[PDB]
Amino acid sequence: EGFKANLSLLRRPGEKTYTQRCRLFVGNLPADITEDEFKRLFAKYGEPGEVFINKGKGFGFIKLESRALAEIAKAELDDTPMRGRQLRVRFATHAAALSVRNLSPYVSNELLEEAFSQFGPIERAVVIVDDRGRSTGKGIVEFASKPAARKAFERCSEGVFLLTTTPRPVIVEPLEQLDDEDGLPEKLAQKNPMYQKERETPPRFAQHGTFEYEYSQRWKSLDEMEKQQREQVEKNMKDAKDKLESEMEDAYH
Amino acid sequence: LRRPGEKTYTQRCRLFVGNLPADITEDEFKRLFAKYGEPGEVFINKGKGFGFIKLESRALAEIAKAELDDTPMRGRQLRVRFATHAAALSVRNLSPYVSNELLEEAFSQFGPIERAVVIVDDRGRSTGKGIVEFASKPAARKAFERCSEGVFLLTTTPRPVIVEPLEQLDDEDGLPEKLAQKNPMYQKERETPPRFAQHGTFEYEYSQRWKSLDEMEKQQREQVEKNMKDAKDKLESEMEDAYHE
Repeated sequence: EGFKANLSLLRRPGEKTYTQRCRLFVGNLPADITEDEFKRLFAKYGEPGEVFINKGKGFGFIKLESRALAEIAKAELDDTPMRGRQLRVRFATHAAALSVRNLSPYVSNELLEEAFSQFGPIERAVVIVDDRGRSTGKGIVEFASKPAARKAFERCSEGVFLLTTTPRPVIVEPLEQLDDEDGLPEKLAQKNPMYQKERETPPRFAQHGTFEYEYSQRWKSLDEMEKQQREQVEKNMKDAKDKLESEMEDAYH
Repeated sequence: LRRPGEKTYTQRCRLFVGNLPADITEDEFKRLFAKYGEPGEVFINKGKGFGFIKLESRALAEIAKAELDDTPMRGRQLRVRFATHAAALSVRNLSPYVSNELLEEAFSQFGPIERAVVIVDDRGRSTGKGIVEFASKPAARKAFERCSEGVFLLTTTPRPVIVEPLEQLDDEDGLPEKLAQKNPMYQKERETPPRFAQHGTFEYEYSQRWKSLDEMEKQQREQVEKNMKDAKDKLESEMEDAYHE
């Protein structure tokens, strides 16, 4: 296909096609929606991948070839009319992603992928970096399937998985996925009859002498104590970890 | 393409463009983006081979980034990214009844606001955390300084907002192998390949005990949070009593 080859230019070097990162959620679909009509909606974005539709609930999923194509489709189709309803197009939440931590600063995206590839087919692996491009010691591993993610999670929790020379065991947890795009809209927050009551008092600075001020100041102080205490735990445990290493070196000569 | 209630030409509409040829002109840079409507502020550093461009809406900037990134431009592949936001703040201790709109209306006190969002979980419930993006750095700084010094409240319930600079992290480019410094630490770290440590070895025994200490640390941190949640609760009733009249 001519069209397909033209759109294939949007795949990035080393990018795997039709991954979960290429998957779009489409909401507010008509009740009479067919799989062909849904695909016709995405016709301009090349050859479609797996399609899922929940006709009665008015939503579906579609995988496109590359992340770029899915970014274009989302931006072009979101909030467009479809028989009396504005479509809601979002990137689908990843179903098989894991958070990895305790990474050595010398673990790259490629080493992380190559390492986790033993648990099953891998879509992507990324080391989360800061503004200067330095490793945060945290990363994300996205698998093709949920069993492969469970295998990685179960084996890394049970066993000792090491990526570099330094014996730093990778700590593996399911990825906490949060929404900072739609968030908590007022039209939705309004539903609780209590939103009306809390909004009776407008945003403000509390004044010295009031209940609001004394309570809030003491709350901040408790919050500061909480951070100190958390930092102290961290320190105490850093010392315990060091004492462990020293004692381990002596015993294992 | 503009979304309902979306402000135009914000920092969320700003794109970074790297790997530009040395002989690039402001007009050629704009022509590169001509498809994406009327351009906003343009900045170019000709000698360093990069620029910034603001487009009308986030949708337009998303299309431009996706269409122009990794395309050839006289010997090099362009690198198109969303510009890091320079006036964004993390807000916490939010009441579960604070919406994106209330958060924006509240912070609009400190200066012009681009966007404010409450971060929700998979179940659409407030995490008690949010993001506020200002038009300018002085406004973000004002919001940051005032909310640290004073007690800023958004609802009837006296919950002070805690305001911090937004830690901005990269999970798109990450740490590529090609750009890792092959210094001595790298050299030492890369000698041993990825593996599972085996029972009886130093690596295993140490790593297992380290995991155990790490589990204890995590439990202890959770316990601090619980203890302080209890202190915060006793505080609420004490204050309600003290201020009864």
